Amino acid sequence: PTPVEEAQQKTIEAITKAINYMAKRRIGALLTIERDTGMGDYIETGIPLNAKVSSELLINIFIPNTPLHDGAVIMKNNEIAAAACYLPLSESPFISKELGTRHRAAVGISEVTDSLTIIVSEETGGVSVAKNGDLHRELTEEALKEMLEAEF
Amino acid sequence: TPVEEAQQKTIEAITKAINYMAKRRIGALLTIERDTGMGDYIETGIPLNAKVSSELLINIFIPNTPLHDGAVIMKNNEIAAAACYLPLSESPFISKELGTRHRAAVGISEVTDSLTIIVSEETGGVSVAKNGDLHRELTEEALKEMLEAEFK
Ligand SMILES: CN1C(=O)c2ccccc2[C@@H]1O
Ligand SMILES: [Mg+2]
Repeated sequence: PTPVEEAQQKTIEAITKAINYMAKRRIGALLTIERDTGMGDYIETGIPLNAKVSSELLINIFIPNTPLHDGAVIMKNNEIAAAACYLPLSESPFISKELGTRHRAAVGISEVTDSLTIIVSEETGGVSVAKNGDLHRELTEEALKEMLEAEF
Repeated sequence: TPVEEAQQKTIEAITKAINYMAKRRIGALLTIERDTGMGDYIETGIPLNAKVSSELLINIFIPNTPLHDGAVIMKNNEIAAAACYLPLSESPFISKELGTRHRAAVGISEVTDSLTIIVSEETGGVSVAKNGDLHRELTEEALKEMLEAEFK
C-alpha cells in the first residue's frame, strides 16, 4: 500500500472509532468530509483547527455543551480543517420529519457538493450519511466503514 | 508586526481558556515549549499540530474525555499534542495539598526552560511552573504578565 493509502486507512479508522463511540453514548455529531468540490466558504465559518485527525479529537469536539460541539466539523483529507461550521439547511421532503437541524444541514451541504457527511442522532444514536442529496439512515458499523472505504 | 500580533492572539486565547476552566474548576495542564526541545514528551501524546483557539483548549480539557488526561504541549504557536506525559517532580517544597498535575508541571520545569500553566480541579486556582518553582494563586493579570514576560 502507498503512504497515501495507509494514511487514508488510518483516517477511516479514526472516524469510525469516533462515530461508534458517539453513537453508543447518543452524542450528536455532524462530520463532513470534503471531496472534489471545495468547501472553503463553509470551513471559513467555523473555528480553524487544521489539526491532525484522531478519534480522540473528534470525540472531544462533539461533547455536549462545549464550545466546539454545535455545527459541523469539516475534514480535508487527513485533517480536521475547522469545527462549529455552518452548513446550509436542506428543504428536501425526503428528510424524515422527526429529524433535526444536524440532518437537514448534512443533506443541505450534500446538495451543493460531492462531500460525504456523517450524522449521529442525539435522540436515537442512529448513524446516517448524506451524499448527493440523499440521506441513508440507521447504518451498521460495517456499512459506514464500507461507505468510507468506497469514498476513497 | 505579524509575529507580534500572532503572539498576542495566542496569549488571549490561552487566558480566555484558563479563565473558563478556573471558573468551572476544570483541571488543566498546558506546557509552552521554549528553547529546550520537548519532542520526547510531545511524542507521548496524541498528535494535533492544531491552531490555537480558546475553544479548542476548552474542548481538550473537558473532564472524562479522551484528551483531558495529561498535558497539552504548545510549540511554535500551535498545539503540538495533547494527553502528553510529563515527569513528576520529587521536590519536597511543593505545597503538600497539591497533587500530580502540579507535580508534573514542576517536574517538566526542572529539566526545561518551558512555562507550564496549571488549573486546579479542587479550587480552580491558576498556577505557573518555571525553573523548578510553582507560582500559585495567580490573578488574570498576573498570568498575562508572565506570558508576556516569557515571550519578551
Ligand atoms: C511562538 N509562540 C508560542 O509558542 C506561544 C505560546 C503561548 C503564547 C504565545 C506564544 C508565542 O506566540
Ligand atoms: Mg434501512
